[PDB]
Parts: sequence; structure tokens; C-alpha cells
Amino acid sequence: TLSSNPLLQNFDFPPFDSVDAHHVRPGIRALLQQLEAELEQLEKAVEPSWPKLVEPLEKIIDRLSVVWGMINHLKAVKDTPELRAAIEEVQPEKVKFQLRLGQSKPIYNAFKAIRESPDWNSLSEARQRLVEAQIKEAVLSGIALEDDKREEFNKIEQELEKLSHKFSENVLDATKKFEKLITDKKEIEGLPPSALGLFAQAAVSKGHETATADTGPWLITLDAPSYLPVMQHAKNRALREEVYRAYLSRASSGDLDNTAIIDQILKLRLEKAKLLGYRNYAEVSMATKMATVEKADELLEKLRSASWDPAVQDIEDLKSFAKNQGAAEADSLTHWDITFWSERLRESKYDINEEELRPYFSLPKVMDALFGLAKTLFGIDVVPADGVAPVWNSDVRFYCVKDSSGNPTAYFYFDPYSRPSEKRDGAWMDEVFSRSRVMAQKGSSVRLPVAQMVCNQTPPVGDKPSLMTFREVETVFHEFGHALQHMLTKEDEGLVAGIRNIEWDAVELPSQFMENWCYHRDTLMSIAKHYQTGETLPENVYKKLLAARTFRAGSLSLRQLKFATVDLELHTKYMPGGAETIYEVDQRVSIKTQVIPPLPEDRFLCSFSHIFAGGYAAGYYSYKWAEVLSADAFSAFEDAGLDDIKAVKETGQRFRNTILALGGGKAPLKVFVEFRGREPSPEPLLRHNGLL
Ligand SMILES: [Cl-]
Ligand SMILES: [Zn+2]
Repeated sequence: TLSSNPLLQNFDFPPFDSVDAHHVRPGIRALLQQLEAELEQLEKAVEPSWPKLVEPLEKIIDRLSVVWGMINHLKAVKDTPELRAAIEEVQPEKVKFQLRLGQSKPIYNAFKAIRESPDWNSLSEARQRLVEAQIKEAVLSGIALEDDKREEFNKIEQELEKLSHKFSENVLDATKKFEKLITDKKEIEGLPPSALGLFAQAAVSKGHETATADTGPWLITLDAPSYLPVMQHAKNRALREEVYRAYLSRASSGDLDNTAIIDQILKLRLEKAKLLGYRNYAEVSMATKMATVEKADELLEKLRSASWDPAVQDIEDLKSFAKNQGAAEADSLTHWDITFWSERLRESKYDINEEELRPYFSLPKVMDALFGLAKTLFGIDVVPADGVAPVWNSDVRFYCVKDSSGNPTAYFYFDPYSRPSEKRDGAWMDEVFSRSRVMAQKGSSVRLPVAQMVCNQTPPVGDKPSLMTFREVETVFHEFGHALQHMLTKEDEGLVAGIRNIEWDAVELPSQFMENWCYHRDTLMSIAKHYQTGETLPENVYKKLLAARTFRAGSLSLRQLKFATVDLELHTKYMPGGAETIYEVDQRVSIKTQVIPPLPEDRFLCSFSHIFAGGYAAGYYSYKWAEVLSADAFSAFEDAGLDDIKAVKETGQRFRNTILALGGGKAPLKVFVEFRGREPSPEPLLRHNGLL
């Protein structure tokens, strides 16, 4: 009877129209039995050959991926509580099997044998990348350690996970300990209607039955949706100072302090690095990155240098502006004022009325322009293919991406319109199938890749089309660039195709790339035509759009560089338990990266959850790294001449055949240099943001 389950079928496109929640529990449990059985069959027959290792392994990997991705996609677009319940129940079993599969010593040893064979030197670059990936994944999880040190390793990992939770609880507890009840209406000046509703119902929840946004008893807290409005809008400088000092000192001292827990984490990370043979934990992280410690250190310093003079200007802009507005805070601005005064200056000079911007951005026009841009640049025709694949909502479109010669390269689904009953908000790209030699049906040489695009516009009603914000357009462009790398991959080795096996810090290249075209004049002014007037976007809106992009770039850059730099400092060159302390790192890096010096009491590290509780340890640089790559990749088109459409096609064709084509079967610095002609520069990024 499992025979009838859609998830267990051999399908050509996933059965999105026909899977219900009651199939999930039986089908995922059944699939996991099949795959567990097929893994054991694999392990009994392993040889260091493609047909006896990598091809069997891909088949397991791929089927779990495709099916799990199907049902998990249905949860984001066709959500029911029965479906959530079913997925949250089988998810642990799934992940236990994933763990099992990677821990396979027969498979590890077989890959190791591939690596050590003479045959290695005949293997293709992509196959070598694949093998090295499997080895490196296994090794860095400890599999290569001998049993005593594997136990030490596992004990280190376990204590680290404990410490990371204790870190996170200390921040969360220190965040929620602050409660400030305002009763005087004068003290609550400036705060928006939303914030006042929040703080009033925050007061109601703590007993103040009558509390109202208007009337008062407003309870202010240090959590994000309370903290942000206070720093941006509370005219009350005392309340701004209050909430600032509290926030920058969560977990700074007391029974709730993280300062020793940090040092513990950093010590155990060093023990982990040394068992794996690396000097420091940054070296371990960088073992799977495009960057290196030295190159990341180099880049971040380059950015910090160029960003600094802009950042001091940004402060003088505020002191100037607040003098104009007559505040006694001017000439005396410090931390709790900056967020506020920035917003005030925003509102004055750089502000764009998004209701008189929406009429110009109509969804069907936007998507046409996007697909036409993709034809111009990359040589592909996006063509309606509605009815080839089954669908979960009548509005979901299905497109074939055809190459220059008329053959399909890839297919994608598009789900445009918001359904807040059943559908997650926002926009995303997701993967349906990867491109694969192995997973091709008989007669075909490759299975073609398949992708999801999703967004969340209000559907068209009457005269009015689905209008978009500029930011929504920007996000659809970004997400289409992930989709394009997934779909226009030419790599047939399927564990390494698409975006698979692209080093984290390089993954956001094609996507951050595609956003640049939204600020490109001629592209934007082709899109931006008023749905009723016909008229292009007014030229003063365009100029303001651009002005807004660059606004506090130097201050912004420096803030990100604080985090990126302290993260590498702490994991590179700090000795835990040694001469210098955590706070001397905190202050020493803050001098280099923060124009107004920290107050004492400011302990930003004790709240820096990203690197102590989350997964960005020795990885926070990654944000700015990918930003550098994408800006620079765009400057190839700037150099070629953005108005010479032959030059844009030539440069785009080469992008198509590098960044988008090669997947993870070539190291990213090699792929980037193959496109760009040289190694990456921060100049373009700095120039586009106005810092050089
Ligand atoms: Cl992103
Ligand atoms: Zn992205």
C-alpha cells in the first residue's frame, strides 16, 4: 500500500498537486528504510570507483534531497498544520540518517582510496573537487582521527554546544530582564503608533489592564522590535541613553555574564583546531572558504581604511544637521543619538515616498525585464511551459529555459502572489532537481536542473496590476541570480553542479551581482513605467534612489568591519587565558573601527551571538567578501561599457561560462579569475558605495 504514496513514486517533476500531509509520515519513513537499505548495499560493495561509490552515493543523496525538498517546499507555499506536524515528526529521523550517511567509514575509506590511487592524476577537476569535498567534510568532523583523539574531539564538540546554549540563554535572559514602564506621555514623544501599541500591550501583559497606545502605561523592553524604535524615534534623549547603555551591556557582568563563557569557547575551539592539525580555529574555518586568514585580514583592512574618512564625515553631517534643527544634543552627539539623528537626516534629504514609487513597478513588467536581461546577458530564452509540470496553486507558472539553439537547459516554477493563509512571506529561490549525469533517465545524457522562484505580491485586481516596492524588485533580481547559477550550470557531475560545493563566501556572488542592474539607469528606466500614466520614473526619483543607496556607507561599512575584524582577531591571534583579555580585544578593535569610542561598560562581545551561539565563527568576514566579489564582477561590465550592448553580451556570455556554468567543480578564485581577468579588488565596492 506504500506503493500508492506519491513521494515514493518515480516522477519526472515532483507531484506537488497530489501530496497530502498523510503521505509524509509513512512516505518519509518508508524512503528512509529504502535508503538505509541501499546504503548498506553500497557499503558491502564499495570499491574506489565511480560506479561502486560515487554513483550509488549520488543516488541516495539525490533522492532524499529531492523528496525532502518537495515536502519542505509544500510547507512554505501550501502550509497546513497537519503538514507541519508530519514534517516536524519525521525530521529527526531524516537528520539521523543524514548523520549516518556522512559518518560511513566504508564510504570515507573508499574516497580515501580514490585519493591515494595513481588514478587520481587522471581524474577530472570536478571529480577531484568532489572527492576532496567528501574527504574534507569527513576529516573536519573527526572521522580521520584515531579513537582516543576522536573521543577528545567529540567531548570538545559537546562542551562547545553546551557553552553556546549557555551563551544564548545569558543574552536572552539579560535582554528580557530590562523592563521600563513609562507613564508620562511626554517621555514617549516621537515613538511610532506601532511601537506604542507594542509597549502598551507589553504593559497589559504585565497586569496593566487599561494600558493603551494613546493613554499609556507603556512598557519598553530591549528586544529588537522595542529597541529599534526607541533608538530611531524616541525624542527623549534620556530614554535613548537608558536603553542604549542597557543593551550594550547585556551579559556584561553578574550572574548572567558571558565573559568567561566566551573565553571557554575560544579555548575549546583552539583545542579542536589543534586536534585537527590546524594552528587556530580561523584556519579550520578557512579550510572550506574561498578566502584565507591572510587574504581576509588583508581585504578587511583595505575596506576599513577607505571607509574611515567617510565615517568621520557621516558624524559631522549629523552634528551639522542637528545644529540646524536646534538640538542641544548637537556638538555633543554620542552613541544613543546617532541612530536617531541619522533617521532625521534620512527623512530630510534622502527619503523616497514608496507609495509614489510602487505605481512604476508592476510585477509582469518587472519579470519580463528580468528575463530579457537574462537573454541579453546570458543568452537564454525563458519560455512558458505551463502544463509540463504539475502545480500546487492555479497561479503557479512553469517556465522552460532554452539555450541559444532551442533546446531546454533547465525549468523553473514561479509562485508570485501572496497567500498569507498558507504561504510564507518574502521571496526565495529553492532547488527542485540538480543537473546530473547519473540521475538522467535512459536515453537522456543529463537530467536538467529545476528551480523554484517564489515572491509575495498582492494579486492583480481590476485595473491594478501586482505592484512592487523597489526593494521587492531588488530581491527578485537577487534571487533570480541564485536561480540562474543553479539552472545555467554546465557541470554534469551532479554532486558538484549548480551551487553544490561552492565555498560559502562565494555563494552570494551571482545573486548580489544581479542586484546591481536595478540601479543601472537604462535597465531601471525600462522597467519603471507608471501603470496608468505610461510615463517613466521621474528623473529626480532616480537620483534620490541612488543617493539613498550610498547614504551612511562609511559608517555602515565600519560597523560591519568591527564585527568581521573582532571575529578574525579572536579566532586568529588571541590566546585564551593569556596576557590580553577579551575586553582589551573589544576596546582595541573598537578604536580601529568605531569613530566615536565606546563607553566603558560597553561589552558588545557578550551579546555577539553570531560567533558564539551561531554559526559564523571565523566566518563573519564572509558577508563583505561576497560583496567585494559581486561589485567587482559588475565592474567588468562597467569597464566593457554598460551602453554598448555588444560589450554587455560579450561580458555576460563570459559570466555565463564561468560563475554560472562551472558550479563547484573548480575552486572559486579560479572561476572568478577566469571571468574577471584578475583576482578580486575592493575598488568597485568602495566606488559603488561612494567611499573612493
Ligand atoms: Cl542573501
Ligand atoms: Zn542569497
